[PDB]
Amino acid sequence: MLPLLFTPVTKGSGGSGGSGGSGRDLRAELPLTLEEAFHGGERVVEVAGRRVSVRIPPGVREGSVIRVPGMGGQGNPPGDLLLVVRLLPH
Repeated sequence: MLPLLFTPVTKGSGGSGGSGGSGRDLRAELPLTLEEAFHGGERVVEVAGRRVSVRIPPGVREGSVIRVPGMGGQGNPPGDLLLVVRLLPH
């Protein structure tokens, strides 16, 4: 379940007087090599079949989560993005 970038979370926990589900939080584990983490360029990730490039920070490490507000939940309400950098053995 859930590819890279993309993570189909729901939001209906609560109640006021309508749909309380603005902004889907897509948390995907980002497999990132040591050279990739060192240089901090872009990494091409496949979100629901869409080829996009996400910019990774230079000197990023294992367990570092890249929070990008608005780029996550696609569609009508822009949601939060969480890419938890998982360093590949090199």
